[PDB]
Amino acid sequence: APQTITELCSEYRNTQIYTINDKILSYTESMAGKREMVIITFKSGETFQVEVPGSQHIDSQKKAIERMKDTLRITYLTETKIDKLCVWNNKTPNSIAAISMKN
Amino acid sequence: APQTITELCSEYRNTQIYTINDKILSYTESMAGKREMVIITFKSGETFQVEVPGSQHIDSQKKAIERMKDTLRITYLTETKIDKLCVWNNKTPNSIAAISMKN
Amino acid sequence: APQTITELCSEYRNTQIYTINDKILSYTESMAGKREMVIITFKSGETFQVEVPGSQHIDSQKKAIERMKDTLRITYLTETKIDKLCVWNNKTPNSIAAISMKN
Amino acid sequence: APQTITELCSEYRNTQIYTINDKILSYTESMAGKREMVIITFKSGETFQVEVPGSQHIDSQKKAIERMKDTLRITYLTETKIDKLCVWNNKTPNSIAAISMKN
Amino acid sequence: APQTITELCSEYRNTQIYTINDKILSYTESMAGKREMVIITFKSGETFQVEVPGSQHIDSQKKAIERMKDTLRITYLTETKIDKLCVWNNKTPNSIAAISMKN
Ligand SMILES: Nc1ccc(O[C@H]2O[C@H](CO)[C@H](O)[C@H](O)[C@H]2O)cc1
Ligand SMILES: Nc1ccc(O[C@H]2O[C@H](CO)[C@H](O)[C@H](O)[C@H]2O)cc1
Ligand SMILES: Nc1ccc(O[C@H]2O[C@H](CO)[C@H](O)[C@H](O)[C@H]2O)cc1
Ligand SMILES: Nc1ccc(O[C@H]2O[C@H](CO)[C@H](O)[C@H](O)[C@H]2O)cc1
Ligand SMILES: Nc1ccc(O[C@H]2O[C@H](CO)[C@H](O)[C@H](O)[C@H]2O)cc1
Repeated sequence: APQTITELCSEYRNTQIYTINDKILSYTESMAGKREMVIITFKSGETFQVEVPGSQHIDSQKKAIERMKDTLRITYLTETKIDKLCVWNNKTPNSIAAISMKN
Repeated sequence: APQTITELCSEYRNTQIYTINDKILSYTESMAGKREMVIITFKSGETFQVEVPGSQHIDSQKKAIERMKDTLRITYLTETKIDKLCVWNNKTPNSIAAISMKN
Repeated sequence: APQTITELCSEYRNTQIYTINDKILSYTESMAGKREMVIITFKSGETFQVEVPGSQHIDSQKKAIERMKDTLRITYLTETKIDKLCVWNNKTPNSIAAISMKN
Repeated sequence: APQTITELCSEYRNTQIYTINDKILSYTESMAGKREMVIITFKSGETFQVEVPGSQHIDSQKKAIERMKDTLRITYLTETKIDKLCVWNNKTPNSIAAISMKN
Repeated sequence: APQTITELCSEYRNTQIYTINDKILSYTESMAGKREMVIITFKSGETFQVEVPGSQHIDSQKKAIERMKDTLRITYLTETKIDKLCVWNNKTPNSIAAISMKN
């Protein structure tokens, strides 16, 4: 299995690593129909989303998707610094695939 | 996908943005039958609810409804400031569709 | 939909409001068969429970019962002050229907 | 229903109350097959477990088992003082049936 | 049932104990398809993973795998020191079977 987020990210096309090194500036969560998602922004001006579960997600990703949103909420509330985000760049906002945090 | 809560809110009928910019004043949670819900209030005098799951909700919203309630509880307990709320105004109290929080 | 704990409590047959205005003194949790419940007490001596799921409960209450127990634990662990509790008074300990907290 | 952990514990066979009055010394969690459990210890030299789910458990206990493990973890991480433990003494280490915390 | 992580670790093949006595240096979480996992690192330079659920896991481990990931996130966020890890050494990075922490 991959040993670092970069290793993991390099396994998928249409992805790139954003080296955030910062806490989340804003957290947005929606339970509106067809828009059950989370959006986060940073002081850098970058915006990212955890996508609404859909056709392109495999079954195994369902729990992971819910975990990622849990992670973003607690990271926001605790002001925990995010190191890097591996994101798909074929979506707007860019779509979160993986996250890493360094202490 | 929407980039902000304002963009997200604009996609729906009967919704509107309430700029809160304040922490929750009161949190109420009910496990009484047909009233399995959460009610939040602000010192401005505005009251909002996360609705009891009903037939208007689609399947993808079920986990989202539970998430929103989780978020309100931790937001209240931590005295975290809420920036905006996108709410359905055809319900009383106004029904929460989405929330945004900024540091 | 109800806008306060008193309003939802008043919808009921055999309930009453308890003004607590205090943090929880003790928290008890059981995973023993047929006694899967939570019991909390206050310095006043008053004792309450979140009942074991049973035939008197409608299906939509199942998830809410688990949420209420989650709330009581984090409320206890954070020493958060409870405002009021709506309880069904035909059970001992008095059975929690709803909880409210303000700060 | 029972008013206290001691009253609840007495409703069962092969159980007894351990007065701990102390925070958890160590926490051990396993996801190894057939050993999916939690083990805790105290400065007193006592060791306890939340058993691996099995035939001895009834359906209503499944979520309760998961809840107890959640409680032990958060109790350990917050250095929360445990009052009493109701344990089954026909298992080694003794098996947790209920827990109480007082502040 | 085993009384310590050492006793537990010894019941499986291809495992070994890693004495850590340190907080997690980095935490990585992925929701990418086929890579739904968590990777943790320590200042020692060691790297461990919670494997993607697969054919090597039995039913009972599914909830345990998700719990382990929950434990790693909260342990990382709280800078809690990890005492030891029981890992399967037939995977790269070494795969977490159990974890222990002492206060
Ligand atoms: N095998 C494979 C092929 C495509 C792929 O990406 C697609 O799915 C992702 C969600 O899983 C993102 O939505 C991304 O934007 C989509 O383009 C991921 C894996
Ligand atoms: N397609 C579609 C489906 C539902 C809908 O709104 C209804 O459901 C909302 C929750 O989903 C709110 O309860 C709102 O008050 C209702 O009016 C609008 C459009
Ligand atoms: N119409 C109606 C519905 C429920 C009701 O309360 C019953 O259910 C409660 C939990 O839902 C408590 O268990 C209470 O002790 C029971 O008496 C009373 C009237
Ligand atoms: N009806 C009933 C049946 C068994 C019982 O105890 C058994 O199950 C417990 C788990 O629930 C503990 O594992 C205990 O060690 C076992 O002896 C209690 C009540
Ligand atoms: N009975 C039995 C047989 C094999 C076994 O190990 C395999 O599964 C583990 C997770 O369950 C790890 O993935 C390990 O690396 C695999 O080798 C565990 C138990």
